[PDB]
Amino acid sequence: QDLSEALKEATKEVHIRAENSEFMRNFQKGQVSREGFKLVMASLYHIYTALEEEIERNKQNPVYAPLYFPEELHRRAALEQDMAFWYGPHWQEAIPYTPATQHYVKRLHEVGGTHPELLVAHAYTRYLGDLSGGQVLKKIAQKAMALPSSGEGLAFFTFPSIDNPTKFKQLYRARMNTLEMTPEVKHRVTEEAKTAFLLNIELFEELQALLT
Ligand code: HEM
Repeated sequence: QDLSEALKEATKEVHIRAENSEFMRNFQKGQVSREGFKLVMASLYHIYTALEEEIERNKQNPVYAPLYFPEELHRRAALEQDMAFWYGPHWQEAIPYTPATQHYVKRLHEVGGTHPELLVAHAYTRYLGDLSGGQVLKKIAQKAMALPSSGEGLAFFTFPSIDNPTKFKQLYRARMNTLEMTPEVKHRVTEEAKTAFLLNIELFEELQALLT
């Protein structure tokens, strides 16, 4: 069984749970506000910054190298533009760094620095979602908050270096399936992917509480 398929099957359950968190449920209904949107995007800024810092650290490591697509996938630059859009010229000192976000970042660094063979679980969880359902969330946000089709404020959800997300996704999956795999690695990667989903749900639960 290919890793790409093992991951999808192993996280399809927790994915349903994540979609139904209070925050994401409200979001889907289009009840997402500027204050709430800012909290999640600021948090993603920190998360992707940590994720990509670890990706760079392990770019030449075989347990991750085949998935090294900075130009097409990396989000930090886009999130920096979004931060300037939502928080202003001095966003760096204005954006929040919540406990749940810190917790996520902590695990990302543990994985990247100590268990790099599991980094793929975290890139899969975030990037493949962005390339698929993330496009749906993008439309919802635009409609809800009157964001321009030109893209301002939603750079995170825009991949200008990729013609077709569905095509790249298939490529990314194929490359994921070239990683040297053993029962040991496959089992732990799928487990870490479930943990990654949980970290996201915990972030969403925290943000909703901060909002209510
Ligand atoms: C309520 C918000 C969400 C919606 C509406 C949503 C919806 C979707 C949709 C429509 C797909 C494509 C289904 C398919 O190809 O069969 C997808 C895939 C995916 N989503 Fe989400 N999603 C949401 C939340 C999340 C969250 C919170 C994560 C974890 C950070 C996530 C990660 C993924 C991943 C990793 C995939 C790719 C699965 C695969 O093809 O292997 N999604 N999502």
